Amino acid sequence: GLEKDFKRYGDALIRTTKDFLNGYKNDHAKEIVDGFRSDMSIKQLVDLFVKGNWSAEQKGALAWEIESRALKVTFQNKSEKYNRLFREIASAGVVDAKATEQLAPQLMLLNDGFGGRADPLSKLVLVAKQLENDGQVGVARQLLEKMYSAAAVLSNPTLYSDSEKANASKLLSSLAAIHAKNPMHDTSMKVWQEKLEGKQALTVNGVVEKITDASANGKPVLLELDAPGHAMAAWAKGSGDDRVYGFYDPNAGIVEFSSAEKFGDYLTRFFGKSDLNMAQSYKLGKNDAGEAIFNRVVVMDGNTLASYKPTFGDKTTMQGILDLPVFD
Amino acid sequence: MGLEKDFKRYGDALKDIRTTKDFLNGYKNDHAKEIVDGFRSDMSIKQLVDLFVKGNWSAEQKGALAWEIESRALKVTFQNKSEKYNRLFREIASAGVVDAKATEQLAPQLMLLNLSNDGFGGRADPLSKLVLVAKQLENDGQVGVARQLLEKMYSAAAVLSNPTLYSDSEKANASKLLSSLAAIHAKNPMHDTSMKVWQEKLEGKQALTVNGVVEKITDASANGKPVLLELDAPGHAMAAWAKGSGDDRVYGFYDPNAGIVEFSSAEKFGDYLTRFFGKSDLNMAQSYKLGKNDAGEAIFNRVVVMDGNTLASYKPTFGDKTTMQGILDLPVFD
Ligand SMILES: [Cl-]
Ligand SMILES: [Cl-]
Ligand SMILES: [Cl-]
Ligand SMILES: [Cl-]
Ligand SMILES: [Cl-]
Ligand SMILES: [Cl-]
Ligand SMILES: [Cl-]
Ligand SMILES: [Cl-]
Ligand SMILES: [Cl-]
Ligand SMILES: [Cl-]
Repeated sequence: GLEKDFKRYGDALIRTTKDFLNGYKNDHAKEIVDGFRSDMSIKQLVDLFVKGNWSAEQKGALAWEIESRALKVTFQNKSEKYNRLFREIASAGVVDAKATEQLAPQLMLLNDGFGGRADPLSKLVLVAKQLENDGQVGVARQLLEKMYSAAAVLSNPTLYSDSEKANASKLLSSLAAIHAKNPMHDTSMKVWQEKLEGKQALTVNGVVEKITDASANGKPVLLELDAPGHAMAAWAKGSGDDRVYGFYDPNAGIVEFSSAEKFGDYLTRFFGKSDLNMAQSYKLGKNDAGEAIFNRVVVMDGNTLASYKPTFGDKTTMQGILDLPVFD
Repeated sequence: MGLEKDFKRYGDALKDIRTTKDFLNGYKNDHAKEIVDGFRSDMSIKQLVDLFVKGNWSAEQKGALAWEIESRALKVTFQNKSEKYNRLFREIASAGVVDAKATEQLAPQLMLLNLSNDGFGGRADPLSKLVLVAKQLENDGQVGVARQLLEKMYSAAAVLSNPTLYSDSEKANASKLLSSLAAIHAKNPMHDTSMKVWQEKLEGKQALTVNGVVEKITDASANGKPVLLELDAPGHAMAAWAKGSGDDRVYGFYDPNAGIVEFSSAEKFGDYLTRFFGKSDLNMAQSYKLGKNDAGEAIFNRVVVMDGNTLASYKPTFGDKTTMQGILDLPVFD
C-alpha cells in the first residue's frame, strides 16, 4: 500500500523554499527529527510526517527519507542474454541501419588489411572531432557504423545494389589510401603542430594535462598517441558544459567524458598498473623517472589534416572521406 | 606483409571503370572462378594482383578479380569488446557527480529495477506510456526523446541517492521528475473519461500473439504514421512501436529488462520479438506468464493501440498543467 502512503504525503504539502531543500539530504533526519529510526517503513515515515508539527528543514529531512525510498529507481547492467539476442539479429543477413547504431559501440576492430596499427582510424577520428567542434554531430560514431556497413557489404555483395557495393569499396579503399600515403610524410602541407618524442616524449599525465587544459575552452585539442605497432587518439572539443574529453583505441573503442577529472581517472587507470596496465601491454618505454611514455604524441592541426587528400589525382579530402555514404 | 605495394599496383591498374554497371555486376563472390581463366580460390593477394595487371579483362571480369582482391585486402573484422573495458568505463561513470556525456554511453547498457508495490507500480506502467509519447514526438521531428528519458531518470536517481553532491535546484528537479512517474501511476490515463488516450483494447477472443503484434507494428498500411502499442502481461507492461517514413522508418520494442531496441528492418524486428518470447531462445512469454489462445499460442493479456496525440496532451497531476510531453522535457541539471 505504498500508493495510498504517497497520496497522503503529497497532500500534506514549501518544496521549493531554500529552508526545505537544505534539510532535503541523507543522514540528517536522525539528528533533527525527534522520534525517527532508520529502520522505519515508508508507512511509518509518512505517519511521523503527517502526525507532527515540523519546521521547513525538518519537513525536508523526512521528505528525503520518504522520497529516497518511495521514488527509488535502481539501475544495473543488462543481462548478457538480452545483448546476445540483439547482436545475433543485428549481425545477421542484410545490414540494419538503425540496429548498426546500437551495435557499433559494442564492437572492437581487429588487424593484413591496412596498417594493423589503426594508422588511418586514429587520424580520421581526430578529423571527425575537428568537424564536431565546428558543429557537425556524431561524425566519429558514424565512421565506425559506416566501416561496419562497408565490411558487411564487401562480405555479402549479392545482398546489395551496385551503388552500395561502389560506396563500400570507395570508403574501405580510402582507409587503405591514408595508409599508403601517410599524411605525416607530406611536404606540401604540415598536418601536425608538434611531434613529442625522445626527451620530449609525454607520459599519460602529460597527455591528460594537454587534453584537459582549461585555456583551450572552445578550441579542439587533437592528439595521436603512438605505441609500438598500435595507434590511439585523444581529444577535447566543444565549449562550457558541452566540452567533452575523449579517447579512442581499437580495443576499447570511443570513450568520452564531460568531466576532465573522470577523463584523467580513466586514462591513468587504463595505462596504469593499478588497473588495466595497458601501458605495459602496448609495450611503452619509460622516461628517466621510470614513468611510461608514448613512442610519439602528435599534436595535430585539425584544419590542415581535414583538407589533406590521401589519393593523388582524386579531390576527396579526409573530411570528404568522413562524409562518404554507404547506403542511399 | 607486402600487401601495401600490392594494393598500389592494383589501384594504378584502374586509371571511372569502378562505377560502370558492367564492372559492379561482376563485383560479387563465387563469380571469378567462372569468368576469369587462370583463377584459383587458393591464390594469395599478390598472385591475384599479378593476374589482374598481367592480363586483358572485360568490365565484368575486372569486377570479379576486384572483389576477390578487395574482399581480402580491405577486410575489416569486428568482435565483442572485452568486458574489462566496459567495467572500467562503468566504474568511472558511476563514481561521484553524474557525468552528462558519460551517461549518454552508460544509459543504453543499464536496465531498470524497483519494488513489487513501488511508488509507480512494479509493472513499468508509466514508462511504457512515456516511451510511446516519446516515439510520437520523435515521429513528429524531435530526436532522442526516449534515450534522454532514461538518461534523466538515471540522473534523477543518482541525485536522490547522493543529494549532498548537487544544488537545491537539482534536488528539486530530480524529485519533480520521479514524482511525475508516480503521478502517471496514481492517475492511470487509461481510466480518464475526459479524453480517450487509446484507439483499441485487443483482449479476450481478440487478444494478439507475438506474431499478431509484429504484423500490427510492421503493417505497411501505416505509411509515415506512428504505431504505438502497450503490451500488457500479468504485472508487467512493455511497449512496441513504428515511427518515421521510408528508409527512416524504425520498428522498436521496450522492456525494463531488455531496454529500448529498434530496427530499420521489419524482418529483423519480427525475428527479435519471436525469439524474445519464443521457447527457441529467451522464452520470455513463459517468464512473464503469458496465457495461451485456443491454438496454444502465447497471447498478451491486453494490447492497447494508443493515440500518441491524445496521450501526449494528458495531464497526470490534476490542477498542474504539466502534460506527458511536458514530463519528457522536465530538466534535471542547470
Ligand atoms: Cl548471383
Ligand atoms: Cl570536472
Ligand atoms: Cl549511409
Ligand atoms: Cl569492356
Ligand atoms: Cl562489474
Ligand atoms: Cl544551491
Ligand atoms: Cl489498466
Ligand atoms: Cl498468429
Ligand atoms: Cl535501453
Ligand atoms: Cl538534463
